[PDB]
Amino acid sequence: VEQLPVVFEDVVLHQATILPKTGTVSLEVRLLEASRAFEVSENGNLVVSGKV
Amino acid sequence: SAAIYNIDTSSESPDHYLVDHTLDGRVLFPATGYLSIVWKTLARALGLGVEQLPVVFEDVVLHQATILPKTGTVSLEVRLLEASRAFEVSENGNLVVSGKVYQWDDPDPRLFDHPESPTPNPTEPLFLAQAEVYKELRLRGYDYGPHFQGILEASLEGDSGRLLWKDNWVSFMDTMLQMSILGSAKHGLYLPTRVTAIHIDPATHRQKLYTLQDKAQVADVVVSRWLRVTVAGGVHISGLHTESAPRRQQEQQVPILEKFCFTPHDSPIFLPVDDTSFRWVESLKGILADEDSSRPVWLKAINCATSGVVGLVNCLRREPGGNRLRCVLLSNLSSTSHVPEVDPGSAELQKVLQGDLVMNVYRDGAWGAFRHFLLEEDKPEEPTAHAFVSTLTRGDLSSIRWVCSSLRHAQPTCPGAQLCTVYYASLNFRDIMLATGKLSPDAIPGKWTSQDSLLGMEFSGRDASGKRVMGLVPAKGLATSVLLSPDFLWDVPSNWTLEEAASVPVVYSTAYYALVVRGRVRPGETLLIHSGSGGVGQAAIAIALSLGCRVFTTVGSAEKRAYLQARFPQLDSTSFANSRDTSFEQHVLWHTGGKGVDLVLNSLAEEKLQASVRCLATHGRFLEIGKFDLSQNHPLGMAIFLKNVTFHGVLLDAFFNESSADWREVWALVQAGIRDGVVRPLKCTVFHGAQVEDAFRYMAQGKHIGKVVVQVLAEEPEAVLKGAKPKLMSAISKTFCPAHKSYIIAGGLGGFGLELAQWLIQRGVQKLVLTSRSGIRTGYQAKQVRRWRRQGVQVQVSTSNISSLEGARGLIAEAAQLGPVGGVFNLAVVLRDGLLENQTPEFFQDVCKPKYSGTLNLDRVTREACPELDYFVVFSSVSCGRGNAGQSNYGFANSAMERICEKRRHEGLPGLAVQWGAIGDVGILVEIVSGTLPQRMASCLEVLDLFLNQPHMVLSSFVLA
Amino acid sequence: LSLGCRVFTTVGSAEKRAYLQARFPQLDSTSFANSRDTSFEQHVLWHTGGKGVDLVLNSLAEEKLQASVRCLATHGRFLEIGKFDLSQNHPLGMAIFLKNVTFHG
Ligand SMILES: NC(=O)C1=CN([C@@H]2O[C@H](COP(=O)(O)OP(=O)(O)OC[C@H]3O[C@@H](n4cnc5c(N)ncnc54)[C@H](OP(=O)(O)O)[C@@H]3O)[C@@H](O)[C@H]2O)C=CC1
Ligand SMILES: NC(=O)C1=CN([C@@H]2O[C@H](COP(=O)(O)OP(=O)(O)OC[C@H]3O[C@@H](n4cnc5c(N)ncnc54)[C@H](OP(=O)(O)O)[C@@H]3O)[C@@H](O)[C@H]2O)C=CC1
Ligand SMILES: NC(=O)C1=CN([C@@H]2O[C@H](COP(=O)(O)OP(=O)(O)OC[C@H]3O[C@@H](n4cnc5c(N)ncnc54)[C@H](OP(=O)(O)O)[C@@H]3O)[C@@H](O)[C@H]2O)C=CC1
Repeated sequence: VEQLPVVFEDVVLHQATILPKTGTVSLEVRLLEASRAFEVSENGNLVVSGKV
Repeated sequence: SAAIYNIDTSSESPDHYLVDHTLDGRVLFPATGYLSIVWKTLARALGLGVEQLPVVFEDVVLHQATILPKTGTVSLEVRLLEASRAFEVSENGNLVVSGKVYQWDDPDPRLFDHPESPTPNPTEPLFLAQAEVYKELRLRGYDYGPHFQGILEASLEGDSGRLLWKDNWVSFMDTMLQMSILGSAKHGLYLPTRVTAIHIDPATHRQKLYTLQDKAQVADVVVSRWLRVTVAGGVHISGLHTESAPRRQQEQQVPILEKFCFTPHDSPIFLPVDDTSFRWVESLKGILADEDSSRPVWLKAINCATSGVVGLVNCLRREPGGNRLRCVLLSNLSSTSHVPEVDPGSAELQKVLQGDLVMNVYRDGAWGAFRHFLLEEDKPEEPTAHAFVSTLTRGDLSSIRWVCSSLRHAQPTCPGAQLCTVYYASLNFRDIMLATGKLSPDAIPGKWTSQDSLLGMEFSGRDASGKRVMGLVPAKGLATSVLLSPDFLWDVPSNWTLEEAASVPVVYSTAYYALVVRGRVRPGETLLIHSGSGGVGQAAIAIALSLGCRVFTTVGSAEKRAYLQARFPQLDSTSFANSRDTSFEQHVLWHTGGKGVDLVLNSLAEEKLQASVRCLATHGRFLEIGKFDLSQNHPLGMAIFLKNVTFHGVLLDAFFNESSADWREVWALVQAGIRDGVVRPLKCTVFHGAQVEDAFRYMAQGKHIGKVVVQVLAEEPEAVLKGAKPKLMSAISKTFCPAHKSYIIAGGLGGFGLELAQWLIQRGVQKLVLTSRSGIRTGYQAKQVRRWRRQGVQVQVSTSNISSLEGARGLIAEAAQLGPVGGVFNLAVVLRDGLLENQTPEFFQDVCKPKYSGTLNLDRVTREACPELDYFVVFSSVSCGRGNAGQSNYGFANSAMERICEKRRHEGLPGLAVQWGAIGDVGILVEIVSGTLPQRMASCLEVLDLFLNQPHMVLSSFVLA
Repeated sequence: LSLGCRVFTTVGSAEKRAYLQARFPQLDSTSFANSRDTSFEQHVLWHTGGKGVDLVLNSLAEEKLQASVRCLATHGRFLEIGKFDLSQNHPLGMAIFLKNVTFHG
């Protein structure tokens, strides 16, 4: 991470993830490198979209 | 995650059918192939089968075409973002297809209900068969194989038909796209690039399928261009967008073009072929019966000089026994009546026999033969006053030449149209893109022919009355003369020069339309102009400063900054930003107090566009005059419209389609700006008309400031010249036909007949008389004829047989009823093949009725009552030139036709015999031959255009292997 | 109707259709489509001969907004009256502007 300068573009936050007091929230990050895009989902629900 | 698909086109591979999806000599992966591959990936993700997964694609974008090599495999990676419902097909890390794919949760069968046609089909009995449909598609450039030949029947309009279902979704939806593009007026290789929506419901697709008597499952397809949908079975393709992919110049069709010209140098059996009843053929068979005494066979024709036994001998040599029989012609082809007329009963025959030549022809005292020579590669250049600049090969500035215009062969005179001599023509950005190939000619609005050159959008010169004018034209502005409506002309003021005025129309009309008509710019409004040093940029600067508007201009260099400072002293140092970077946005937002700019005249692309969107203030107006982001359907965040922002797509070209009062408003604005001094001509870099190529590349390099102008004609010192005629210049000859003349094509309802008729229509023919024995039978013929009639062409389908003299007279009279006969084309043919052994004189008579007797009658009637005839063309075969097995009669008829044409040309009347080889995509050989591939029809038409402007009597075109 | 214009009104009920017809007799049966689905698009594209409408007064959102955009003719004016798609920064395909279309927020 510290060796990789990065650019995010058109980042959209579709919903807010509430971190529970106990337990764990699973976040799925999927990269479309050719599209230069990314997606962050909680339980198959779109949370964050944009390009990276 | 990433589902890999190794597309292999080998015979054993399950995807071998993709070899049959060929688009201009290349095997392309279909867009519907991507649809099916994404469908498979989504079914795998959901753990379903494709047949059980109703799916919806949305905003499908094809970013590149995948090349499937003959040897090897191509890996396509499909990645799904299920949360965002998106997909991504990539090849070797390069994005290929993008869009949204998702399971159709509630499949509605009513979606796959065929929309009602806008009008009922009258020609229900006459439809386009499968062979006709795919011959037309192959003409357009789609070399589809049997696997993708799924259209069995289609209507003439192309709005309905039936698609054959081979349990293959790729082929089915590809034929759906083929049906969609079948009724497309645009010509060329159109490939899909975007689809708005694609709903596939296999559940109702199975129900929609029905089986014919052939026991093959078919589905009714309806293409509604009004609703922009295509519905077939359980597939609904809405919002399909196709762009014209340029055809690769690496075409193997490099035809061999030749000239057929006269070149001076046991017991004999004499065969006289001068008989018109062909009763000697059986006697010739008797000559083939013997072996030893048949060696000196002398086949002599002494009565008719147009006997044409040359092709007979050439073909008979190929047949068995011809070489042993040594069949050699002794043809007395005397071109002029005052000829020696050598007697064959004298010592001349003895000398000919002693020579034992393969052929002997007597031409006005010369004992020679007929030989093929290589045709000169130099294009025929002629002195004309009407020529235009055209790129001979697309994308190559080196192949930029002046070619004869349609105005010299056809002079139009009608109200509302003016022919203006052009002294100066300004190169524009669109012209550079067209010449460099970055812009498709079909992208320009208007009815443009395939051979039409659209270079030039602006001109200055003198109208018919001699008044000094400057004009805005949709295309063809780079011509020595233009034909434009007077509504697109402005008088050049006395203080201006023609060179100075050549830069005003396009640039200032664009700026005025963007700012005043569209942007509605008010005085004192802060305003951003992209590429201010450019033409449209400079005009926008002038207009904005005329209103006292604060102007921020983006420029690409310090020299352009200095030029803009000197040209417009009202611009301070804070009015200039960089156009090659995004930093201009910050600059603007720093110098406007963060509010923004009221207007943004933007010609920049990609993020530089988006930054220009960010520069907008509240109630801002974004005038997009660029095209890259517009053509690519790039996304635009609509939150900018929360600033009360207006977004105008400013296209001036839309003024050439209607030319209503909306254009008159812009014309009045430009005239007022000229009168008020607001409109000031830009700096012009002038290149002489003799060298337009260097101007094109110089402006392509982009260092030019202002405008680049080609000086077609130097401006003589005067106000209104009475003459104002263009000067004569040497230009490449191009065949064009007057609109007031009628043209006859014998057998014009045939394949080559229809194609040549279409080519003539593209060359300015407005009166056509296609004669055929059987009339209109096939759906393709009816479609072509009705399309030409709707185009405004007077096409007459006659049944007059040129074989009979009375029939030819009636045909010529019917043509003269439309207008004076300017050209007669003899393509009528009947074929009676077979070796000389199984040949009968009746077959010779039938084969010579359209070609031999038909050309006799055409020549006679044209000589009698066609004084103004320009073209007398007949289509012979290379079987005449060299010889074909089992086609002796065909060669004889072709040689007779060639003799007729040679005699006609020697006398002085027009005469042309074209020795065509195997003809591709159309004809008799399609419904490797003799070592020659079938020449594709586009190449055939190009070669015909070359031949029609040649002084040689007979020429041949054929492609070797 | 004061300007003598052809009008295509999208309503989501039959009672709304009847009320509009009674209120504006100049509207005909072909003047009404459905505002609860994309279908109105086709209706417009059928009754304009595939040309489209000159002006769109759009208060709908999402796929209905996209369908309304697809209803624009050449030199068409799209007047966004709604705010959901504006507030959400939904992407708008920048190819309708190739039809000399002006988008009004
Ligand atoms: N919508 C419409 O109807 C019309 C649109 N146009 C478009 O408007 C745009 C501007 O018009 P126009 O001023 O005549 O184009 P010009 O050639 O006159 O200049 C446009 C600017 O493009 C910049 N540029 C950057 N790189 C290049 C390059 N390699 N070659 C040429 N130019 C380059 C240059 O400015 P810089 O380097 O300073 O950035 C150039 O000044 C054109 O792209 C043109 O296609 C034109 C007429 C009508
Ligand atoms: N296609 C090829 O491969 C080659 C073609 N050519 C030349 O191309 C020309 C066109 O032939 P092709 O491409 O095969 O097109 P077609 O053979 O398909 O059409 C032939 C046309 O000839 C018409 N025809 C024949 N005789 C007469 C007549 N006496 N009066 C009116 N019409 C007649 C026929 O009319 P009907 O409809 O009544 O039958 C038929 O429509 C021919 O001159 C041929 O020599 C030369 C070499 C190769
Ligand atoms: N941007 C601006 O300047 C202004 C915008 N507006 C916008 O105009 C749009 C409509 O406003 P307006 O016409 O006055 O509202 P109305 O209450 O008069 O009706 C709005 C229409 O929207 C439909 N509709 C859909 N859902 C509902 C719902 N839950 N409740 C009521 N109606 C619904 C109805 O038509 P149908 O049911 O048949 O689909 C209804 O007729 C709004 O989005 C509003 O934001 C209003 C004023 C200013």
